[PDB]
Amino acid sequence: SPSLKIAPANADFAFRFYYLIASETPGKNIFFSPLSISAAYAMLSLGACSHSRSQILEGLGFNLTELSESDVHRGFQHLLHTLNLPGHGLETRVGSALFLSHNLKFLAKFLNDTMAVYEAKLFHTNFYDTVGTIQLINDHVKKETRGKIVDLVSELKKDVLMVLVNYIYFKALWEKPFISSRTTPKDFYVDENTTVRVPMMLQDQEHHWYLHDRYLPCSVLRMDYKGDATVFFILPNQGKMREIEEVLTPEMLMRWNNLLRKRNFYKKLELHLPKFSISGSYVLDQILPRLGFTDLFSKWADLSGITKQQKLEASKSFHKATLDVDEAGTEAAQTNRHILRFNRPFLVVIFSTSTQSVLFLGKVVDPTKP
Ligand SMILES: *[C@@H]1O[C@H](CO[C@H]2O[C@@H](C)[C@@H](O)[C@@H](O)[C@@H]2O)[C@@H](O[C@@H]2O[C@H](CO)[C@@H](O[C@@H]3O[C@H](CO)[C@@H](O)[C@H](O)[C@@H]3O)[C@H](O)[C@H]2NC(C)=O)[C@H](O)[C@H]1NC(C)=O
Ligand SMILES: *[C@@H]1O[C@H](CO[C@H]2O[C@@H](C)[C@@H](O)[C@@H](O)[C@@H]2O)[C@@H](O[C@@H]2O[C@H](CO)[C@@H](O[C@@H]3O[C@H](CO)[C@@H](O)[C@H](O)[C@@H]3O)[C@H](O)[C@H]2NC(C)=O)[C@H](O)[C@H]1NC(C)=O
Repeated sequence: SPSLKIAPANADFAFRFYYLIASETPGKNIFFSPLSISAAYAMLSLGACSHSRSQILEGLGFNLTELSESDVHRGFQHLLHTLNLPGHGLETRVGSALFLSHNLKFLAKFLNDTMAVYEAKLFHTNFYDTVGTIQLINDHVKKETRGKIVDLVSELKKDVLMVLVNYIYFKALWEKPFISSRTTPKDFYVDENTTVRVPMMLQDQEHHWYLHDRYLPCSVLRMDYKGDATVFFILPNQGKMREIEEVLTPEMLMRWNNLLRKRNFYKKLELHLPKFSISGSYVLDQILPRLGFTDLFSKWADLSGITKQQKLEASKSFHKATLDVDEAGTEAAQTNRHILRFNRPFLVVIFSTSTQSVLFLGKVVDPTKP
């Protein structure tokens, strides 16, 4: 398979991006889509030339002696094609867009290659009209995510001459949904200092795929969507968040996935899981240098495949993604001796089974925060 060749690299980047955001901002909500970030910078590398192209692909976790550049783009084409398939009420549409300054011509080679493989959306704007470009960029991302991601870019300089945005429209239905009449406000303990009131869903009729980890200090719940998608909710033991984050590798995800396919762990459960929405918005041009993209955001960057007329330094890149846990899914005679209350911080890993890739990755510290 082409898409199976790029999956190890993309998984590596996901948890590398997580560990950085978790380290630099410890007590805060995290939520992003490694795949939309990977796909967009893989798309952007079609415009980079010689050395600066290698640094992008190597930053994304690819081994350029193992894989060719052709293997990466064919990998992403077969990955995106699989995720765009009709689905069982399941939508995972990865997308990206570049807004280049007017008075800079896109090269035809770039326009063709980006659109033919990644279906990227390329635009001209006048960055001196700062209120205009922000309106133009945000409405495009709003239109493409169908309202779900709004106000992506809050501010921009006038010297800026290119902005990259990446997003993912996500709609999914639970295999086993919750009944909304049984959902009531209950306590959520963010830490030993403070407590918050959140709507808490309840389900004690179904069996679930869940385990209590022998080796690590956490419980892992696996809740399927309808279609080829799944959510891993990892609930660490009290005070042991950063201990689980310390070991949150791609090898660890595949351990929990393989363990939760065994019928041994398919047992009855009184599940209490909150009904909430969090968002994570990330200024990628400031974050990605620390993951080994220092060349792309500098004077020595070579993006002459995008345009020859000017040097393309001082370029911004933004990404936003929202987690929606609802009774249905994302949109708005049973006795249990086993329970799981998600009433303190937990990790979230939305995982595509058809493409073996992490669609979303994040942490829920306070579910109420606007
Ligand atoms: C990045 O990739 C390279 C290349 O990996 C692939 O190369 C293609 C062509 C194909 O052969 C495929 O099967 C390979 O996976 C990795 O480089 C290789 O590293 C291993 C060490 O783990 C080397 O094997 C060793 O060979 C020496 C004798 O030369 C022995 O002493 C050892 O016992 C062992 O067998 C191998 O020579 C390297 N291959 C090449 C083509 O140079 C590289 O490890 C990988 N980076 C990673 C995983 O971080
Ligand atoms: C617009 O781009 C598409 C896809 O571009 C990707 O594929 C190549 C070019 C590579 O550089 C990669 O990095 C790009 O992202 C082009 O579609 C491809 O067209 C070629 C031939 O026109 C096909 O490859 C092979 O061509 C040789 C002869 O040169 C034949 O012997 C082979 O049988 C085979 O046809 C390839 O299948 C196409 N790829 C896809 C994904 O459809 C397209 O040509 C380009 N258009 C323009 C005007 O530049």
